[PDB]
Amino acid sequence: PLGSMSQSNRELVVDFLSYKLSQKGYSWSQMAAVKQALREAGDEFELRYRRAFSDLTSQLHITPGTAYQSFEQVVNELFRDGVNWGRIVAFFSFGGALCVESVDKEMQVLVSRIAAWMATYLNDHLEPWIQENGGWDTFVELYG
Amino acid sequence: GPLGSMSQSNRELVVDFLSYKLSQKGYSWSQMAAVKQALREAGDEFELRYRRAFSDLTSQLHITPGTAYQSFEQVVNELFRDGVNWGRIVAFFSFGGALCVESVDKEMQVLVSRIAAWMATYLNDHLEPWIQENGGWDTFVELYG
Ligand SMILES: O=C(Nc1nc2ccccc2s1)c1cccc2c1CN(c1nc(C(=O)O)c(CCCOc3ccc(-n4ncc5cncnc54)cc3)s1)CC2
Ligand SMILES: O=C(Nc1nc2ccccc2s1)c1cccc2c1CN(c1nc(C(=O)O)c(CCCOc3ccc(-n4ncc5cncnc54)cc3)s1)CC2
Repeated sequence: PLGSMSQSNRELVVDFLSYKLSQKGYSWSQMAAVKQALREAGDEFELRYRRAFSDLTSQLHITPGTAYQSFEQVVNELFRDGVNWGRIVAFFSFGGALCVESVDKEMQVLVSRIAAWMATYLNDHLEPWIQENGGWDTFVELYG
Repeated sequence: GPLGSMSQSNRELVVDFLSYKLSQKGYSWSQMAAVKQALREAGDEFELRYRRAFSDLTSQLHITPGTAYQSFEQVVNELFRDGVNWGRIVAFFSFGGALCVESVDKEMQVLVSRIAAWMATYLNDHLEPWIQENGGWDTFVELYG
């Protein structure tokens, strides 16, 4: 495709510059700052806290037959006692784990399905809370 | 804002987060996944051990809000005056990174977007032909990854 080099060079430059900015405590953009805080929070969640909780991947046991309804019910369990930032981090980590598991099990088509599930769940179930509780900028202040 | 206004941002978070988690397990959301990581690591190594040996290109550019691509190109050409190799391309990226940091330091944050565009332009005009004849970025990854 004619515009394929534009997209990949942009991607490369922005990634490198965003990385160098972050190393000095700066951000390419406010969205870059949220992405970075969420990446790091996911890492911290996985390193220290995932172990404490019921394994959501065991509750979903994802297969090529799994639809959003099943994902939603399992994620509803995560937020059964309410939403907070930590549980939102767990939600992202869960989606990440599902994608890795899928590729591991040679079900790569599920990665696109899972991404679509996450966006829909964010939209339908989490955006009201995120907005009511100070938005992603507040997450960055707390978890960055 | 009205419900629905956060959709695009939240979608970006999903794509970024999943790409990150996949990359940690050696999988690639994007085709550029290996290249990005290799370039990050190379930039770090250049800055830690090799930058010190060379003429400071940020001093040669002394970037201001009035700086235009021409001045940037003149300074980067100095880097490649004696030819292109991968190490000097890493130095080019490191130089762009340092310019962005300096711009933010000096409250000229507007230059960051400008620098990114300059780097794309320089890459396209001067380096991309060399990169393609020297095995492409895939070859960079095997050499510097
Ligand atoms: O999570 C669950 N199950 C998972 N199964 C998998 C499987 C695969 C992958 C992921 C998961 S998650 C689960 C399942 C069923 C029910 C419930 C859960 C999770 N609940 C949780 N409550 C809380 C809570 O504080 O109230 C959770 C958050 C724990 C704390 O976190 C973090 C803490 C700190 C950070 N930080 N970083 C950077 C940083 C900087 N400063 C300060 N804190 C920081 C990040 C995460 S989480 C309760 C309900
Ligand atoms: O660079 C210059 N000036 C800078 N000023 C700033 C200011 C701010 C920020 C950045 C810079 S850079 C400069 C200025 C004027 C003229 C010239 C230069 C730079 N020249 C250079 N020649 C060479 C060369 O080997 O031939 C350069 C590369 C040096 C070595 O590298 C690396 C070496 C190793 C790695 N690696 N990692 C990981 C890794 C894994 N495997 C193998 N190598 C690896 C990365 C970079 S670089 C010569 C001309």
